[PDB]
Amino acid sequence: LESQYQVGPLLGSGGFGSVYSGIRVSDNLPVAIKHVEKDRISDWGELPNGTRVPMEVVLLKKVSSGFSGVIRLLDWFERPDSFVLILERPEPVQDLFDFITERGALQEELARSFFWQVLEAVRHCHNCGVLHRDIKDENILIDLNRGELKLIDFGSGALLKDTVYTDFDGTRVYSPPEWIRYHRYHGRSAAVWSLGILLYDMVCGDIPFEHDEEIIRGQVFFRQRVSSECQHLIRWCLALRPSDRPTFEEIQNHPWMQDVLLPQETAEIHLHS
Ligand SMILES: CN1CCN(Cc2nc3c(oc4ccc(Br)cc43)c(=O)[nH]2)CC1
Repeated sequence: LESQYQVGPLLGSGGFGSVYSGIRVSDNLPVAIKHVEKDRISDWGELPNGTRVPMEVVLLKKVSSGFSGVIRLLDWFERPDSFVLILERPEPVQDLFDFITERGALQEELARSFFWQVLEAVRHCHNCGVLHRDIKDENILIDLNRGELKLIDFGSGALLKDTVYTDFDGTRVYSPPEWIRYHRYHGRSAAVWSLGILLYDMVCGDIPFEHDEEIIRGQVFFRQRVSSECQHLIRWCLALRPSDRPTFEEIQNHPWMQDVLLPQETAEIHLHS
């Protein structure tokens, strides 16, 4: 039971449920305690043994490793109307949405470091057979001391497959035009569209499209000064036709992506950590 955890302040809540800061009583390890309401669970899965759990738990177990770029599931509990996930908690930490709110558009060197790290975290998820489906600033945490990003929140995710998805419940303004128009997308190229909306958001300080019509037209306007190489990569990730978008390898070989900072260097220069 959760006499093993001291519950601290609420960190956030939403369609999925609520999350609290917590501390594991035995060793004082910082954790986050996420309560997932059953009736809001968009997908269920089951365990190697074969217990009926949120898909989110299946996905988190598939990606669990010593790789710090994806959040680690430490433990979980079932309750009558909810599950309770116990997750790693970096400290001090700030999500990327709040970081951008506070700091505005990010210098390119900082955006390059963060974007590279996110691409390494997403490639790990895909190599583990997991499609995240809600990559966006609020689902990325920054371990401020170490300059390391972590992808969180597999609540909209699915097992990765090579055929079409026809369901989607992640964030609409990050979803690609083929979802908006046809309600169908493939995993990797929809991931890459969202990576293009994320990199825009980092270098311009806001997302590029609010309305369905803007998504489907796909015309990108730069509202801040951004280098032509960065603009070229963003407009490549946001190719209207799915098969026109780059693969991960093509993104990480892009001229804009070269000479990325190490995370510690990133913390020292940009995060004062
Ligand atoms: C769109 N998503 C829905 C869930 N929402 C809450 C959430 N927070 C955390 C989650 O993992 C964490 C690990 C450490 C810390 Br600190 C916070 C979290 C998570 O899965 N959801 C983030 C935004």
